[PDB]
Amino acid sequence: SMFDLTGRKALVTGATGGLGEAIARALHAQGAIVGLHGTREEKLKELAAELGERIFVFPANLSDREAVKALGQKAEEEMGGVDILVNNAGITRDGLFVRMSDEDWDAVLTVNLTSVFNLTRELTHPMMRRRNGRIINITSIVGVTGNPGQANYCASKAGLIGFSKSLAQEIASRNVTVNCIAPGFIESKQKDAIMGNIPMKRMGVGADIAAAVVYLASDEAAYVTGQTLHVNGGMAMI
Amino acid sequence: PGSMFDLTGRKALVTGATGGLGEAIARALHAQGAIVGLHGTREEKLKELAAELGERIFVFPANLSDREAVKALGQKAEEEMGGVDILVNNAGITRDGLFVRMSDEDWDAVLTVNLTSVFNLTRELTHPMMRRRNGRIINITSIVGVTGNPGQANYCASKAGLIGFSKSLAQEIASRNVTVNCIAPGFIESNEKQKDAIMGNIPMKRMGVGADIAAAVVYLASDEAAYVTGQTLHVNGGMAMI
Amino acid sequence: MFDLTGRKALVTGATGGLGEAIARALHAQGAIVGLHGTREEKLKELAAELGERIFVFPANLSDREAVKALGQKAEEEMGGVDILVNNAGITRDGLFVRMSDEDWDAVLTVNLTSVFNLTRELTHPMMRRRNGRIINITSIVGVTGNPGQANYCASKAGLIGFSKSLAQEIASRNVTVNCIAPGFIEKDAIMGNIPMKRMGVGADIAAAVVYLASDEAAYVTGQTLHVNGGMAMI
Amino acid sequence: SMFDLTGRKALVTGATGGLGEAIARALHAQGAIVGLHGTREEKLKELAAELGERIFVFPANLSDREAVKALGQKAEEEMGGVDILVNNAGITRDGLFVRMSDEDWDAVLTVNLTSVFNLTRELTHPMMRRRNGRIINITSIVGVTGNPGQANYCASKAGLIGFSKSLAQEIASRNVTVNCIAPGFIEKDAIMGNIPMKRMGVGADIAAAVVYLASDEAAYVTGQTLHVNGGMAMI
Repeated sequence: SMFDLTGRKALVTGATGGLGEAIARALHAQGAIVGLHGTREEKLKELAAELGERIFVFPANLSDREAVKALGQKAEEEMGGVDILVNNAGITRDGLFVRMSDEDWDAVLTVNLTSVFNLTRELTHPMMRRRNGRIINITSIVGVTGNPGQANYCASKAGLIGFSKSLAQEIASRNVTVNCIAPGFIESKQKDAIMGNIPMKRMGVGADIAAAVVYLASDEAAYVTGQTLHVNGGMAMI
Repeated sequence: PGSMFDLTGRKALVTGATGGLGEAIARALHAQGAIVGLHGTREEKLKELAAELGERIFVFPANLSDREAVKALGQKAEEEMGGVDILVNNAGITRDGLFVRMSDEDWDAVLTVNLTSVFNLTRELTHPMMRRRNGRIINITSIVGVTGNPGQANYCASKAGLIGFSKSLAQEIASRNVTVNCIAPGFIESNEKQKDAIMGNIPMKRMGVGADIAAAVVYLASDEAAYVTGQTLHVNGGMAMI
Repeated sequence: MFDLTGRKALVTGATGGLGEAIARALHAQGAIVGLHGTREEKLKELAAELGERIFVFPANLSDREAVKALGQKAEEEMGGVDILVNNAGITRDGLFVRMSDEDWDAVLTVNLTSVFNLTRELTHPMMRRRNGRIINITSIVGVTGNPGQANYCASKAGLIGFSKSLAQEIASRNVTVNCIAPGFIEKDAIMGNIPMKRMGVGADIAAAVVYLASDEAAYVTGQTLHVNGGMAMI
Repeated sequence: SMFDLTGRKALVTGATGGLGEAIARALHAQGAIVGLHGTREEKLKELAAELGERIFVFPANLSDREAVKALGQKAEEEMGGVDILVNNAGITRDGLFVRMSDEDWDAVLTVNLTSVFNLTRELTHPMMRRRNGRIINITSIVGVTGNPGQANYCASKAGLIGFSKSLAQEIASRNVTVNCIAPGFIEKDAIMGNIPMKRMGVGADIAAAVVYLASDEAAYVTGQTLHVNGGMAMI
């Protein structure tokens, strides 16, 4: 069958979150062996139990650089080699830029970009040694449009794309692709305002993003690298 | 049915289905359980591909230069397949050469087939799709529509226009659960100085194959891609990164 | 800086809001400006006003032979066009499902094919002079898409694709080709999507044309300059 | 005259480097009062000497967070309000991603993005108060294209653009614009082969783009990325 991920090992960060969970479900549904990263092992273990077999659980605080490294090493070790890394864990520290503290900036950049750097660095050379890999970075519509109140988040998510393109160029000839998915507004006055800019006039759901992950993760998407797949109900058209 | 990216019973029309990409697209769509309308110009080669795949296939010869034939194509496909769910606008032509040497005919031919024939074919099938509250319009553009490419002023205009067309249309028909998206192939296997030089620009250091494009078509055609519209999916070995 | 003294500029749609503002800025920067339009009276008016360094070139841009005659006329009479501003554009707005062949055809013909032809008239001369500026006024909508404008969007998106291709061809000849994408130029529905919360004026686009036309933008080619109050951010 | 910057106060970071010098010279030629930032005072005083009038000199280590903040406060103070901030100073720590140290990554992200965030934060509220401002960020072609050996640099430069867009959205109604210039290759045959113009950019190519975005005439331009690259990438 097509887009079959049977036997592929996938690590999904922020897997307890709505998107992470959906992504983890789709990969699992496609035969993947899925490592669920989160901060709280209890919640991860529940997801693990609800999904069933072919699941690993890997708690780690992604703001802790040594724990990010240990996470990559542990997932790589216990899964017997990670083939698919889904960098999905992200944080926001929303707020107007002029009120934006160093910590709100630093926290978002550290988790959303630097932790991704480090986790990816743990797994990239292993994937190239195996001459097969998928790095799939969950960015946001907002990394390409901008969004007020999100100078930090936008910088990190845009940075994540730039990071991805560079890495893509570097490791492409070794059969590791690196791509981004840019969710629009996903179910997780204000709503109507956002909805007004969505041609489809519905929120996204985790499964919208999860299917794009499976697509990118698949053997069939081996010729796709350095790309940003916009899954956003037409909210921004690239 | 209900499995991931399943297209069982979905009716797809593929233009330029005898070509490299078109054939791969038709095969992948067919493999995914789709009923496939094979468009081409050489009715023979069409019937021959129809025979290889066997069942769930229609053959639809048409000259896409001929605006009335394009209109007939869409109507015939809409009728005989019992409604088209998936339109893959894949057929395209080139009339390459420097702009300073580029005749009115070279320009007109490329724009009419690559853009206008797409507008017309799409116009035939769009409302039917909207009435069905389900459709996929998948337009095969080119990396070159986004990058530019010397010797292809006409082709680049047509392929860039195709994208702008798709974005406008995606916006109009999104509330009707008809998506419209483009796939931008990079250089797809279809002298050693030329190939060497193109490959030097492809991070992956290999040519694409039809199946690379076909799989992107299956993805966008899928129910799972219901929240994707107005987008351009670059399948190019990293040759341009958007 | 950004001096265009003695540069010959041909501005299509020069009688309209943008075209007029463009012509004015170019003239203000020392350019000799060829004013294209269909309204001969409005052309004479602007010419009489700007005074010196003006040529007037009426042409129906739907008429292909007339487009070529325009390019030839401006090249011959201006003594070599240095700057072509393709600004003239039409809409035939309407939902795609009701969109006639003629509404599509007319928009693509004028917005894309007439640009193709005018540009072809002037390209080899510019290249022969190893100096030129082709500046194409596209639209935000060519990048974003817009409902009601499947034709216009296609033409303006296509205008950009054309420009990139041409830019790569002729860059070594010191002829640059660039697009400017105005946002909304003189509905609170529209301004709701514009961070700046005001409309663009012709002078906003005119200044962008002067920048791209300038010797100082000699290293800028194949690009799209978005002048849209933040309405879309590329 | 058009694109006049007379009486505009500009702060240019990395003003002693290739681009920075060219930018500061173009701003000065257009009548701007230019604050020259750099790491070494000797270099800065040299540039200031030759430019003569309407110059300030602000040395600062941009990798030092408190120096960055002090820089912004000092410039805003001594210049009587900064109208134009040109974030131009950036560093590289190039190398294979598999060999990329935390230090190589951190250093580039801190200088190229975080120091920009802090410098910009120092000057944004003032500009917004005045209802006038230009934040002009020097990114790189490579922030849009990617480039091997620069995972860190490309992340920083792409992130710079995303930052700029978000900020542009936030402060646009206060008529403070924020834009990026993406220089291509500024003054090997492999590189040149991908440049349609078949020449390197010079500092002036970038400075002129800075003058344009800084101008009142570019008041309707925000959240944008102006690519100045001889056609090397066409967006």
